[PDB]
Formats: sequence, structure tokens, C-alpha cells
Amino acid sequence: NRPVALITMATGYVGPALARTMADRGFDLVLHGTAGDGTMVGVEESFDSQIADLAKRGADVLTISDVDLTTRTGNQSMIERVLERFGRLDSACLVTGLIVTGKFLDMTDDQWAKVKATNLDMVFHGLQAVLPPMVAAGAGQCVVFTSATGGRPDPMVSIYGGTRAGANGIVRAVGLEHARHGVQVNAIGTNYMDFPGFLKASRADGDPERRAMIEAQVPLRRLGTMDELSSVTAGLLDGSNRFQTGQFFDFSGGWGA
Amino acid sequence: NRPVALITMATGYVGPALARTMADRGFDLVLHGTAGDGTMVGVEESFDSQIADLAKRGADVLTISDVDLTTRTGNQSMIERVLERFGRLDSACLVTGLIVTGKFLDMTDDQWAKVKATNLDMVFHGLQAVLPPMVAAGAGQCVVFTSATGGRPDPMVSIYGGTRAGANGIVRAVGLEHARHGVQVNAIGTNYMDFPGFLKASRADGDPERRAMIEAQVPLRRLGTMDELSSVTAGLLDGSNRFQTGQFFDFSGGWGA
Amino acid sequence: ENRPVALITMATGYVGPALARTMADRGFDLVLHGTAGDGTMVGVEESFDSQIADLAKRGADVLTISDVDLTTRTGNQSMIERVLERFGRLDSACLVTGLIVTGKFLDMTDDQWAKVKATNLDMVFHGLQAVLPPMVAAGAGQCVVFTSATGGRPDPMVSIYGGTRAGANGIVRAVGLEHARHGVQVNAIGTNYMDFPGFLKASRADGDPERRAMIEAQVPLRRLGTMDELSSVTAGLLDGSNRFQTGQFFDFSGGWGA
Amino acid sequence: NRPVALITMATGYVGPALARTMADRGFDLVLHGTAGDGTMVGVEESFDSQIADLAKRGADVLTISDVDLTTRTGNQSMIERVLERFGRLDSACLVTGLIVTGKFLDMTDDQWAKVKATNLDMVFHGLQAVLPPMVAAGAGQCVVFTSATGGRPDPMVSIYGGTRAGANGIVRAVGLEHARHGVQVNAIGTNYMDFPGFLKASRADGDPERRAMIEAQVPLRRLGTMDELSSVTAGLLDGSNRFQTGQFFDFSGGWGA
Repeated sequence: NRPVALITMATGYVGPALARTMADRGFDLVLHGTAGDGTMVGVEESFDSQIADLAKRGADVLTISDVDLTTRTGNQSMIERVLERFGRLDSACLVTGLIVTGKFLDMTDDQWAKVKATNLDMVFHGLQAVLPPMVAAGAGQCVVFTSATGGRPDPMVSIYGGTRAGANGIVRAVGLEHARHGVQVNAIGTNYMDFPGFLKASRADGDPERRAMIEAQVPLRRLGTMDELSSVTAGLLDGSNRFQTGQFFDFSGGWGA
Repeated sequence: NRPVALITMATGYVGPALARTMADRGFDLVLHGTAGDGTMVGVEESFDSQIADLAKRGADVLTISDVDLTTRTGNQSMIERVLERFGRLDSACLVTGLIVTGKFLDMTDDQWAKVKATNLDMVFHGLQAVLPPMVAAGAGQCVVFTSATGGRPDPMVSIYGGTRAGANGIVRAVGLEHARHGVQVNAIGTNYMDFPGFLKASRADGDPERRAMIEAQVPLRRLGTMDELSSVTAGLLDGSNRFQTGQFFDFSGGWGA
Repeated sequence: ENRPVALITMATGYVGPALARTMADRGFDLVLHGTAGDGTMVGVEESFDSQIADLAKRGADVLTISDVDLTTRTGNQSMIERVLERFGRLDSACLVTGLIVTGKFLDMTDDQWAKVKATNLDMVFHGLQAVLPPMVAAGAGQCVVFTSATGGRPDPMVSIYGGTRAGANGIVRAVGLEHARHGVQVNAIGTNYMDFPGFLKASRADGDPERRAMIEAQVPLRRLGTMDELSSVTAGLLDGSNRFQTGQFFDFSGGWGA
Repeated sequence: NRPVALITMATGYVGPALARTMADRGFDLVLHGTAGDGTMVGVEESFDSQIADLAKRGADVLTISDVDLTTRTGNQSMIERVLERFGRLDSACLVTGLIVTGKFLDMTDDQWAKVKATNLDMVFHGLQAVLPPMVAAGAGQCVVFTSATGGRPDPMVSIYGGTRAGANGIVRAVGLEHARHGVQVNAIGTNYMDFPGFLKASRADGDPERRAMIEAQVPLRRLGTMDELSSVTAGLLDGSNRFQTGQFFDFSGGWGA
């Protein structure tokens, strides 16, 4: 009678570490992500890599990789397949958004359309899909991964940070609107996290000089690890804490304080 | 040589009062709004009624009413017409957004698409249009009218309040990004304002008992007047204050404090 | 006839003089608290005597007060008593508060800690407890408490100053909301990078063009604010033209606190 | 070689539960609190009761109960005694403050002096005492318990909530100032917590009708438990999360969102 946790984009970012710890805490898992092996873009830990490890930890796993999470149908389909496999949805970790930077006046209509689709549509359709079963069950926990930029939308990240702030605002209203049904919805916004995506984007991957310069921008003078983040995230998804909802948590080494 | 102020949606909301005070302060005006007489929806003060008054106050007026301010072309065309008429743009008051309320899970794809177009596209394309001439001049003042809900996105107004928070976030980044060019961009978010639109929506227009209950929700126990709001708004657009940018100002009788 | 009355503290420096002029232009009589002396005395940027003549030309009666300790109940209560005695009314109050202290948190002494509480908090608590009763009784009033932009972003090297400024803003929020129903507004303005002798001397930018440029470089709008700008915003919250904001904090630092 | 965690006011509030979990996580403990049995005011779990339980969990315990934590001497002496017994200080949970409510204009000079001493002096002297050894060690984690009222200082809680906001502000600056030394300092502000103190103050301790009205004020329609709070608190003190500092975390069932 294990509870069920959904994790999207689970082939990279916090998904793998979160899956391991959520399995340690007695959860069955539905992992949405990108199909293929490590060579494929955006695959930091392949599905096949994880299935064996999570099985050892006692978790059943369902993988999903043929849905468009910027759309209603994609998210509705994803949840339909969760309920089909395990008849229940207790926790949901919705990873959203795609980075875009540059001068505000250089932003194209395509960049504007893309950032709305990744930073907002994923949140709107994601929440409209995970909530109904949680409300029906009278209990549920959701974490929406936005960005620490949402807490301080800065120059050169206008449309990305701004829409992240809108995502946090949606999460606040939704987290408060369904609190009375026993459902929690909170947002985590990270920055300066140590995973291949950020290292490649920041050009720190193979450059120690660049790495030191990036870390110097962080008050704690380091990059965050996925084990740390997964521990905090799991804390909001494992049922141990049921007294926070509609809130935004900065996780950027103090950068967003 | 008089400075020039742009005001959108100027046939209702704060536009008319703002136009009068901005003219008193020595500005020529470009008024975007709805073409018609009082009978047309969204026309609280027609162009023709205002032009006579603003002329007495010494202001030349250019009217615009055939542009789609949710698009790049509409906003770019509007500013092109401002510049051909008056060769300069000193101040811009961009009124944006359209109210939508209801349970989060009842929101349709159309409502979601509409709120993004009114609360976000208007801001993105509006700012991309007004800023270039201000940057070129090394001076400019912009106020983006969002909503007090952006400061506290609450249940029953999730996607509206949330996107308003995103609009405020964009304003913050943009206001900071172009500060070094001598350009200010700030946001004002109102609520419980005394104008026919809100009165009709709140159903208090002809019900004194209804109004007293609405006023009871406001700490200052009253509704704001457009003359008050126009005075505050003009303070951010008349050149008297050049030391605030990237900021959001709540104007809701303390409701958003 | 029947001019409204505005109280301004610390009016011999900072925003007081400019605020007094504009408030007089807007038809207010004035009570100016400040430091007694001429320009040579510390903390006197515009002496009472300098202002008395100008404000009279603008049509304002002036009462000066300079023998009260505004960190205490007695000082603030006495100040308001003397306002009501001279003009029977108090319509607006601009309470300038606080005294700068900086340095490493672990270097702060008990005296610095005691001083920052007295200037940044006691002035606000006793100031508001004194100005509010007459406003509540009249059913109308407007108050601005000058705190600091550091209250919006308490940073390293400004821990106890910025932190207590944040507490002052918090008190202003609760009080501004608590007495809103009586028709009284209480808001806070927090400034930084203002162009007045105090800041120029403190920042060491006085007579140092390179230093001045460096300080301005820290401001998004790449400049220092002027008292005429600040007094215009401040008066807007004290002249009765805007009666729909209370319990709020307004950053005034060229975007530094955005 | 166990790490050392200091917990103040450990005879009530979160202290006992936090001590248990921190012991489970391999910490030695120093508990400051009130000396006595349950009959004494403010004693919910006596020292003697806890020591036996904590000993079973593998923790050495040092008790301290004759210091005035509103003063420099009290806090410095407390930390000296911590270092004397265990030569190290890794984590510190500084519980601070004392509730006071009423109309702002009814507050006396004694109430004003008391709230400054409990809500601010405890924080200033507390941090000045715990930080030096953590800086010297190049690592440390501190949680300062303030109040959810600090996030929204409301009428009838002016001086309490306001000073709580100042405490959070100090924590932000201090948490950012010593981040480069590997030290974290964060604040947690609670409300609507289920413990005898709050139940007695709210008069709900024996009135289910009163309690049901209390829970109705909370978005999640419940009171928080110390086990939940201790789990979140321990998460910021057990070394598992070293990427948050200078931050304030609301823990009030969404009341402070």
C-alpha cells in the first residue's frame, strides 16, 4: 500500500535524486522524462539506469515520455496513466520552465511565446491535472519547481524571471485555494545548482576558472547539490510536513534571500 | 516644447483624470482608447468630451483606437504614430489586463489564453514599444497598471492574480535594466477603485447596502477615486520624481499592505 | 483661515526644509522640530531662522521645537501637546527617525545596539503613540515615518541598523492598518543615496568627484536623489490629495531597494 | 565524534521534539530551559524526562538553566559552557520572544521594553554568542525562531509583530554576512501551533468549540504539530542542507503565505 509520487523531467535535474530518496521513504514512482541513454540531449540519468536502483529500494516505477506538458491533454494524459497504474496520486513534483536570457529589447516573439509555454502553461495545466485526484482523496502534496529568479527578476532575465514570478503567484493562490481540501502546493526556486545542464550553460563544465567565478556570486560560495535539494523537496512531499502551502522557497545559497 | 505623455485605455479607468492633470502639468497627450460615445462598452469618457477640456488646459491631443495592444504590431504602430505627431515620447501610462475570476479548476483554456494576452502580452509588447525612444532620449518615465492582486494572488483569482504578479516581475527587471539610460518603469496595482466598471462588476452601483459591505473589506473603509490615483500616477510621470524605478506600488486602501 | 497643520521632525536637516516649503505652498501651517543653532552647529543644514522668513512669505505660521527627547514618551507627548496648544489641531506628521550605524555584526557593542534601538524603534513607537490620538479624535490624519531603504533589504555590515529599520517598517504596517478605519493613514518611506550634506560626509563623497561617481554607480538610476524630489513624494502622502494608502513601505533609493 | 546542537527554551515549544530527532541524527545536545517539573510555568517537558529518552537515542546531554538570554553575559556564558563540555558547536536553535497583544495605543513602556528584550535582545546576543565558534570552525547552522507575525505584522500585534520583523531582518543580514565562512543562519516563524502554551493563550485547551474556530482561521484547517516543525527545523540543522541562509520560513498552515 505504498503512496505514489509523480516526478516530471526525472531524467535530469533533481528527478533522479528525488526518486531515490522518495523510494527510500516508501513511495512508488511515476517518472516522466526523456527517453534514451546518456548520449541524448537532456538525459543525465536514463530511465534504464534508474529502474534497477529504485527497484532495489523497493519502489515500482512507471515511465512516461510521450506527452507535451505544455498542454492540457499532455498533463491530463500523464495523470490518467498514473491513476491507471497505481489507482492513486499522493505527491507530485512538477519541474517546469526553460531558461532564456538576454536584453529585454532583444527578446523575440518566439522567445516570449516559449517562456510563457514553459514557465506558465506547464504550471497551469500541470496543477489542473494533479489536483482533482488529491482533492478527491482529501490529501495531497505538490511541489512546483520554478526558479529563484522568480523571487528577484533581474536585468537580462526579464521575461524568464518575470514569468517565474507569475508561476509563483499562481502557486500561492492555488496552494491557498485547495488547502482546505488537505492539499498542499508549494514552489521551490533554485539557482547555482550543480548538475550538467547548469554547468554547460554557465560554461563552467570544463573550466575551473569559470567555476570559481560562478561560485563567487553565491553568498555560501558554492553550488548546491541534488542530494541537498532532493532532501528539502522530499520534505515537502513525504507527508512528514503538512503545515506549509501556497509558499515559495528560495534554494540558491542565499542568492535569493 | 511641451513633453508628451501616452495614456492607454484612456476612455475609462484612470485615463481621463490622468489626462487632465498631465495637461495641467504642461504635457501634450496621446490618448489610446475606445472610439465611441458613452453608450459603447468600456467608454466612460469619450474622446470628444475630453479633447475640449484638455485643449482648454493647453494640451494638444492625438487619439488612437485601431490597434491591438496584445500584439507587437499594435504597440509598435501606436508609438510610431506618437512620434510622427509629436517627435518625442517622455511619459507612458500603459493600462493593461482584463479581470477573470473563479475556481482554479474551472478555468478554461480560453480564459487562460485571454489572461496571458491581457495581463502579460500587453506589458511585453507595450514596454518593447515605449522604451526605445526613451532610451534614445536618455530620459523617460513609464507606469504599467497591473493590479493589487499581483501583490497577493488569492484563491478565486489564481490565474489573474498570478499573471499580474508576473507582470510586476517583468516591470521590476525592465525598470532596473534601463535605469542607467535615465528611464523609469514602475507598476501600480489598484483595487476597490470607484469607477463604473468596478461598480457594475461588484453590483454595488445602485445598492448602498452592497457598497458598505464592499467598503468594509478595505482597511480605510472606502473606495479610491480616480483623482487620487491620477495624482499618484502623474507623480511618477511628470518628471518631478526621478528616483524610483522597477517598483510596484499598491493602491487599494491598505488591502494590499 | 483654518489652515491645516503639519508636524515635521528633524526639520533643520534632511528632507525637513524642502518639505516645509512645499507643505506651506500647499496651504499648511507648520510645527518644525529640529536643532537650535546656525549653520555652524552640527546637524543644522538649514537653521530655523533661515526657514522662518521663507515659510512666512509662503503664508505659513511656524512653531519651532528643539528641547525634547524624541526617543522617550515624554518628549513626543510634549511635542504634540505644544502643537495642539499653538494650533488646536494636527493634520499631518512627518516623523524622521533613526541614526546610522555600520560595521561587522560581531563588532557591534551593547552601546551601538542600545543606540540603534532608541533611534530606529523608540522614536517610532513613542512618535506614533503621540501623533495618533489627535488624528483618531478628528477622524482624519496622515503620517509618514522616515525609516530607511535598508529596512527593505537588511544587508551585511548594516545588520542591526537595517534589521531594526525593518522592525520599524513592520510596526508602521500594523499601526497603519490598525487605525485605517479611523480615517488615519500611516506609511513609511525608506531612502538611500540621497544628496544632502549628511550622506555626502558619511559616504566620503564630499568634494571627491571619483568617490561621488563610485557611489552613484551603485544606484540603478546612476544618481543621488534630491530633497525636492523626496519632499514632493512625501507631501503627496501628507497633503490630503491621496487618502488610499496606509500601512505601506515605499522605497526611495533610485531602484536600489526594488 | 558526534556534532553538537544547542537548543534553547528546550523545556517547551519545539525543543523536546527537536532534541529527539537531532539525537536520532547523531548529535550531542545542550539544552537550555526552565529547571523544574511539569507544574512550573513554561515547563511542558522537564529536563529529567528528556535526558533518559535522549540517552537511549545515543546523545550526551548538557543542561543549562541559570542564564539570562536577554543579555550578552547570559548568551556568552551559555556558549562557553557548551564549548567546555563538548569543545565544539555545530548547530544552534535559538528560540526567542514573548507574546504581547493589544491596541497599539494601549501599549505601555514596560510592554515595549519587554518585547524589545525578548524579540530582539535574545537574537542580537544569541547570534553574537553562537557565531564566533562556527566561523572559527568554517561551518555552522543556526535557526532563530521568531514568529509568523513577523511576515505580516497585523493590527493588535503591532509591537510584537513589528519587532519580530526586525528580528527576521537581522537574521537576513547576519545570515548573508557570514555565509562566506560556511555558516548558515535562518529564521522560522510559526503560528497556530499545537502546544499547551498556545492552547492556553487561545483558551482552546479544553474547548473544542473554541478550537474549531481557531482551526477555521488556518488555510489548512489544522494546527501544526511539533513533530512536523522539528523535522523542518532539523532539516536546517543536521548538515543535510547547506544551501539556504539569511532566509525566513513561514510555518503557519499557509496563514503567512
